[PDB]
Amino acid sequence: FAPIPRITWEHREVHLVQFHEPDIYNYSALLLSEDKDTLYIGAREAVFAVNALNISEKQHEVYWKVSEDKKAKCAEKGKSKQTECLNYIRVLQPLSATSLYVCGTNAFQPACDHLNLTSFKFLGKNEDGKGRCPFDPAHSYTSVMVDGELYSGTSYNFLGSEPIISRNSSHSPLRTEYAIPWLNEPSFVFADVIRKSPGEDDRVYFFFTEVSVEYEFVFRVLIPRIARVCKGDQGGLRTLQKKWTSFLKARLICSRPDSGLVFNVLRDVFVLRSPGLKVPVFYALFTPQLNNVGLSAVCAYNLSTAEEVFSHGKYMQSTTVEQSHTKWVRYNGPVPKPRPGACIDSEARAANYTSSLNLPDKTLQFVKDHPLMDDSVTPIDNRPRLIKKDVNYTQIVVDRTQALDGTVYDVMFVSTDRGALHKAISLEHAVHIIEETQLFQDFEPVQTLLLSSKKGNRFVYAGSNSGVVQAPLAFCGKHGTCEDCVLARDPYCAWSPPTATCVALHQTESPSRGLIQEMSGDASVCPDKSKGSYRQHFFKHGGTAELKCSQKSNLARVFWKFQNGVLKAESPKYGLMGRKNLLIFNLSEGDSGVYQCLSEERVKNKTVFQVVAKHVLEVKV
Amino acid sequence: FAPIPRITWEHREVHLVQFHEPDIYNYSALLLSEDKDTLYIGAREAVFAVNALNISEKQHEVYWKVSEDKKAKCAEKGKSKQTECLNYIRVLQPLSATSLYVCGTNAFQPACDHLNLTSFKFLGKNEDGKGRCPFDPAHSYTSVMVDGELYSGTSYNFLGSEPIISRNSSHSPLRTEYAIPWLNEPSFVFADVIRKSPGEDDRVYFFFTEVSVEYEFVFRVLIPRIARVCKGDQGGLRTLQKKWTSFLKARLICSRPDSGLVFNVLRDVFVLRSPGLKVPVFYALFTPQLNNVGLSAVCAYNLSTAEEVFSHGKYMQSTTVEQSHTKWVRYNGPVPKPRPGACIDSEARAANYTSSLNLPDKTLQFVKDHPLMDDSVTPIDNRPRLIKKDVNYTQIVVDRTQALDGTVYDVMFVSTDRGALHKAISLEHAVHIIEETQLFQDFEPVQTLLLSSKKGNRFVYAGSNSGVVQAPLAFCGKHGTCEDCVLARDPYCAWSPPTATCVALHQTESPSRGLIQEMSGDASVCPDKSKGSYRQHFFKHGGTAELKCSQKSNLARVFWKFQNGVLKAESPKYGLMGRKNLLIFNLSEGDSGVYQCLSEERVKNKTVFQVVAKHVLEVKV
Repeated sequence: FAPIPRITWEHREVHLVQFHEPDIYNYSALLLSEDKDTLYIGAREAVFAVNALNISEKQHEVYWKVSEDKKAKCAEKGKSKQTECLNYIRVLQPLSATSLYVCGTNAFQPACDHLNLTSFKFLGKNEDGKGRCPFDPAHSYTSVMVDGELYSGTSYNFLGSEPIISRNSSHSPLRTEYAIPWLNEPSFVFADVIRKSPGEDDRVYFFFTEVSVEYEFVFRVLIPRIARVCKGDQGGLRTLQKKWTSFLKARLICSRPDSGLVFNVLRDVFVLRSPGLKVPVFYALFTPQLNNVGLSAVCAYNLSTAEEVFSHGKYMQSTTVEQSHTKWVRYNGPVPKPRPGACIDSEARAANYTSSLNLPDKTLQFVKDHPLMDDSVTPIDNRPRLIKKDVNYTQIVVDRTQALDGTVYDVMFVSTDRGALHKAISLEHAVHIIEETQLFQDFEPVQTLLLSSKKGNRFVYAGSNSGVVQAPLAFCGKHGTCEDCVLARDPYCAWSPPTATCVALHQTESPSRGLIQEMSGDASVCPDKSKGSYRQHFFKHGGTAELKCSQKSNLARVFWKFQNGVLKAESPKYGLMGRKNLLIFNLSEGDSGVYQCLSEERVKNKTVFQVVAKHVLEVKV
Repeated sequence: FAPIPRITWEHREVHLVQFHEPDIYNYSALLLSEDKDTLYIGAREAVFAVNALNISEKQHEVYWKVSEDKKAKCAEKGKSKQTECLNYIRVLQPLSATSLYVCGTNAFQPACDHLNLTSFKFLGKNEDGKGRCPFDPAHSYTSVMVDGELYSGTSYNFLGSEPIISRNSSHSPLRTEYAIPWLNEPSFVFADVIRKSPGEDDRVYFFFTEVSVEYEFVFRVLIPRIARVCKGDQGGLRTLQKKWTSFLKARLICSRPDSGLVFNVLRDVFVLRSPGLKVPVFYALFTPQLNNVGLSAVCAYNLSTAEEVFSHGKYMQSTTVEQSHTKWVRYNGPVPKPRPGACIDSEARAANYTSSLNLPDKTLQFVKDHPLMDDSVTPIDNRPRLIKKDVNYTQIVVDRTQALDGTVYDVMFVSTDRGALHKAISLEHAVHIIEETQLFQDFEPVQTLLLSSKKGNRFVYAGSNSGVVQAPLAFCGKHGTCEDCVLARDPYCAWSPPTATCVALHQTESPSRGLIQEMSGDASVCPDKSKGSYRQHFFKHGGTAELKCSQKSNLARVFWKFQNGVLKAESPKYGLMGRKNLLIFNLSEGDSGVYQCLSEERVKNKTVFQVVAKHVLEVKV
């Protein structure tokens, strides 16, 4: 299991910009403008536009509240008139340069509109949102705007049942079959397009947790799924009419068998796209369904691993489906030539199959009956990237950054259900949790996370029920000396001797080749050896002394030394107010002397020692 | 989840009698004399007889070490000569008033002998213990002597690859089939007889955890089982020759579906009989196989619940789905003439079947292929009696006692893998862990737990690798005041006004109707509440004094009061020395007076206060 965060920043010690609007709650949707200078925030009954560099600066705001009349009809349906019968923004996507596509629960009457960015006024289309936005604010949903087409995953009705993954377009509107083999009580998590290159079609991936049809246990077992459809899908001609002919799904496994750890509940997914790396990586956040005392895990998957399963793996087959009971097993028979679930490609095309509409019924009937793959999509290295006890993580974003020495790091930012944010990097041999910051002082769970993209200073935006918080990717300035800046082992921070400050790389002006940084934690490379704080004390004989000492690291052991020896602070001679401060009770002349508060922190190969504080004590009389 | 132990007794504050022999280890088998007040202990290479009233007092001792010859012959087999190639006693059972049946691993060469109690010397019978005793001291095992016949559950061979439950009698020795459907890599936990009326046969029940064949998951899932055979079984004539004809098993479930908690690994079972109980109760201890960060649970089962399943439940059926892959489903077909797996009772006698040897082959073939029941044996109330976090419980014994007001409590004594004992009860829809005692100072896991049968002063004996410990059912004498005594909410303890002491309700000569006990924890009625701890303080001016405050409640919030009003141990004038003690810095004079230390505790719906310490100090000017 990962260690505890090395440093804990109280909301206080650090600078965090916050945004919220009196009497407006549930800031669950965030979207950066195309120019990246503005951040759009979808909340309950409102949408705001704020400076992406300082979200406390509100630029625009618009409301879309439910009429008292409509709120009346909604309460009649037996819903909370003060919580449920409101318009919770659920879709907030880019439509064009001048507008956004916005959908809200509209008091259990899903509706969509266009937000004119120029006037920042809703156009008032009030389109039906059934199928693209849920009815209930508690229901799960996901969606992704792909070439002007909204691909959605959510519940089709008021009860939250009738799960549906559909693309509603003017031309080819497709959807999933209302059948357990396709979707079995799924909880939607994420959806994104994997296009890149190339005549290769683009695929839209959907991620969710659903009840497994292939696993049996004491009670219903949940299982995470990675699924995808082809953007160019057109539905079948006689079969799968107006339904996907490319829908395939597979298990997404995050576990540690030797430990009997199984994280079968998917919480979030992030697609890491790197200009320098040819294949995107899916970072996924899981929690266990069984005996969850508070465990969380992060697994990373190579897209090519997922692609090989859908393109070359075996399908599962429902052998016997009735009272003898439906059993799902590996299908060993022959597979229809145009591979079921495949996107129309060179071969398919080089055989007259130009669109899904002319695919053979054999191929179409097969896919309609075998949407589940037999193989599991496994993580990179076949193990989780991070497993953490005593924390319920809710979201994850990953930033690829280069340390001073060129080494590239995939820094994971994961929030918690208590409003905090952990920053971690895998440091080959273990996971290093650089720090944790309390984003929300009310301890509201973090519901959504978003990395800033503008060229320049980088930030993370976190949304919760009480507001949005903007945080920098690092607090380098918080480290007052080279040893500390170096011991943080934070790829974003380096020491700048000329300025005598721990600086944030890439964006900094400091001595490029003169900056210091050691991802090994070997502060021995620093120029000076800070000797901590120095202070003289003059106390009244008999009285009691209290010597202050404290440091930021949670992984360092601090102790006192006096006259070349380690002080044993117990009683009634000593105290220890704050498990750091030394207390000396019967102040007699024997207590006169030099007291040192040292710290020992085991880093990579070597352990580092530091003088935190030095006190010269003189008891008078 | 249950709370933490309310009171914590150090190994030294309470008095525990201990027994151990120099150089003798692994005290895993305990047996109480049928008549005499003697406790027989089987360790590695030895068997002792000690005073059950004071186990540290040895009465007899006989040894059975393996010669250096076989020691090497065994070490020649790839086993460790100084630890594995020794004679671990595994069976210690009563044979007759003057004899004990004893079996030991005997350097990977199971052997059984008689122990003449009179002379307390072995008869050198050297019977082959293959099947009745394991080869490896690390292999699971269990057994019970029934009418002079040993029913054993363990491994049949050197490697422990072949599991077996058998009765190797002189006339009708029976064993289980060496087949997956019967036993699938089981780990044996417990075995006991359930005597039956008038005519009905006695059943011998077996408890073990095995790899489930009916469940399919990410990886192999374990499942606890309760199984039984009929004592009168004689095997089949032309089918199941020399094999049980009454072997049936079923899943033993301990879970709380509401929070996704499932404890599928069985650790121990205890049968609660008590004269005021027409039907025994099975208390079982479980831990989870999945995501186990240290979770334990106790579930109680009604014997009649299991009987219903075995006599009226549907069987499961193996189905060779596809090819080479078998799945287990519920069987709905017709069930053979006399019920497969039933004992020879009335319906069979009435059909002229007087022995398993007369059962129709159709019935015998069915039971051979259908040993698994389709229904689960579920706990009383369908939920655990206790679920505890951060603890790994190893053994359990239960004592049914009656409080002073007549209320009956099933007190659960559960040991931990760190050598401690917890005493817990079900109190007003919640679990109350009365206390925790460190039985073994070496923190050795408690391997076996035994509860002595009511005979005035009762005890619990715990055996570990390092020795055997004896503890009373309560430490009533450790509660100094009536308030302490009542607050403990221990059904064994009551306050004796006449003697001004907390006494064991059932061993005191103090008039019972005068005794004070309130399981609600309300100590209002207690006499002389001006507790006890009272201190006088002569303190110099400008000095610094620590005011000691002691209370045993791990659940209490203690605070201080000053001249009527509740003080705030807040700097710069105060400071509590690590939760408890109040320090008064710079002994001024307005600081002179009486200091009260109150302990606040929630005892039901009520919040109560107890003056834990009274301090009267005057700083001399």
